[PDB]
Amino acid sequence: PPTKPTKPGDNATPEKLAKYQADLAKYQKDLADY
Repeated sequence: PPTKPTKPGDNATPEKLAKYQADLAKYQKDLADY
């Protein structure tokens, strides 16, 4: 099972949240593959 993003997705800068969104995007992809 894909590793769930440990990065802050609640309280973080918009830029850093975007990075979280990119990771979460990867997670969704790998999750779908799972």
